Amino acid sequence: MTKPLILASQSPRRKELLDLLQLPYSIIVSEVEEKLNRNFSPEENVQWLAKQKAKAVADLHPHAIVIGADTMVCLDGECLGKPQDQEEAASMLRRLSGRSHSVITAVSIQAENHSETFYDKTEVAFWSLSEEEIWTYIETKEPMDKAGAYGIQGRGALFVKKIDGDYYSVMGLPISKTMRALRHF
Amino acid sequence: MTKPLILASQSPRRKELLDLLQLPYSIIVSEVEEKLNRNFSPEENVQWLAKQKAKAVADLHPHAIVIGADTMVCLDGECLGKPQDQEEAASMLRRLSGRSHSVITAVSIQAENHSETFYDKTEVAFWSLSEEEIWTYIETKEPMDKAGAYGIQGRGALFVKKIDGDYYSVMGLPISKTMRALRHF
Ligand SMILES: O=c1ccn([C@H]2C[C@H](O)[C@@H](COP(=O)(O)OP(=O)(O)OP(=O)(O)O)O2)c(=O)[nH]1
Ligand SMILES: O=c1ccn([C@H]2C[C@H](O)[C@@H](COP(=O)(O)OP(=O)(O)OP(=O)(O)O)O2)c(=O)[nH]1
Ligand SMILES: O=c1ccn([C@H]2C[C@H](O)[C@@H](COP(=O)(O)OP(=O)(O)OP(=O)(O)O)O2)c(=O)[nH]1
Ligand SMILES: O=c1ccn([C@H]2C[C@H](O)[C@@H](COP(=O)(O)OP(=O)(O)OP(=O)(O)O)O2)c(=O)[nH]1
Ligand code: NA
Repeated sequence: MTKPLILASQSPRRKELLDLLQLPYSIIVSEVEEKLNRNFSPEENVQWLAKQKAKAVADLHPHAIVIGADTMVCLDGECLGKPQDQEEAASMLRRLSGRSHSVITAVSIQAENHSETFYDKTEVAFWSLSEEEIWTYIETKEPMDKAGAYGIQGRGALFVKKIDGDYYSVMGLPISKTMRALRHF
Repeated sequence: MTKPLILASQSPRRKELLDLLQLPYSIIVSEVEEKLNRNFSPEENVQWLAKQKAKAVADLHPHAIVIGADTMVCLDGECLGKPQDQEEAASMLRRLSGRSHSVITAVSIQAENHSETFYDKTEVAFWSLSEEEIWTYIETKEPMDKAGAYGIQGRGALFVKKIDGDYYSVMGLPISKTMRALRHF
């Protein structure tokens, strides 16, 4: 009951989840360079990014706790970001089809006397998909807003065959863990 | 648990306190430059140093959980370091004397899937300290390697009227806060 909570994120999904906690908080973001260094692992980066996002806002609210977060879709070491065009979206899906990939979401929490950052990994298995299925879904323009060219919610759910890990993390924020780190505040 | 635990400290006090966890671990020799930037605050720099010690060892042993810590004796936003082996210890002992000062200790825990830094702050109040008392405390090398020119342990124990925080943090390691944090590693 001493410090205000801030969610450094404009992702509706991250908002939907954090409300679960039932904790009054504001939404405040400050753009930061999403530069990703090649000679660095995805886990390193996803963690570095979520760190940057939270700090840029925490530097503006020293006496606040700020939650940064970031998700990556990776398979075979490579990680697919958001599609630049409806066509790269189709390519990304063609790659995820009928197999598994990793979804890495890193969460960073900053305060002046305490800081915590960690990542959560989940394996996602896709049914084999078809052009019709791929383009129809692309129509919705959903894949266009996410990394990996797909959301696990909505029409995307039909591609996921199963996961091993945390559903909410694949959505952008692992609430169970996030809620548990906050308890140290 | 699947990661080995490592203490990146040369400190015999941090070792005795860590043993209280009855958890197997090993001790590694860290080499880092205690160069602290004057632009930053005490609470910041200390966290930063703990964070550097740990990161140095985690860098070599990426599969492990690394603990690093650092303690400071600050009086009025001014912090007293280690005497270059002169009247340094004596003079500052005349500063603390008959008043309170802050002992700030920061603990950093590194791992490739989770990192955590925080700091404990304890208020220390002394009785008025005399000349005969300080120097007699000096001979025994004791007040010349522990920042502040005193050790709450040993002879310095007599200089202390009371503390307000965690005695173990003053020794250099808030073991109770450290353990809790580890339940999440
Ligand atoms: O191409 C971009 C554009 C923005 N951002 C970052 C900057 C800022 O930290 C945040 C703003 O929200 P945005 O919707 O752009 O990104 P997100 O990753 O979808 O969600 P979040 O709000 O958590 O960043 O995203 C990037 O990393 N890359
Ligand atoms: O352009 C850069 C600079 C640094 N890094 C990474 C590697 C470097 O080792 C780390 C710096 O520390 P980080 O920001 O990961 O965490 P921190 O130690 O908690 O930050 P601070 O130095 O603000 O305490 O960030 C990058 O990816 N890109
Ligand atoms: O002027 C200096 C130079 C170095 N150091 C630090 C960083 C260096 O790595 C370490 C070497 O001695 P030691 O490790 O014994 O220091 P400590 O402060 O007792 O604890 P730790 O072992 O956790 O570093 O001390 C200082 O505190 N002051
Ligand atoms: O060389 C130094 C000396 C001290 N500090 C302290 C003060 C600072 O507030 C804190 C956190 O690091 P910083 O403020 O540099 O943030 P960053 O630029 O995000 O760090 P990084 O370069 O690791 O990404 O560590 C440094 O960072 N760098
Ligand atoms: Na924690």
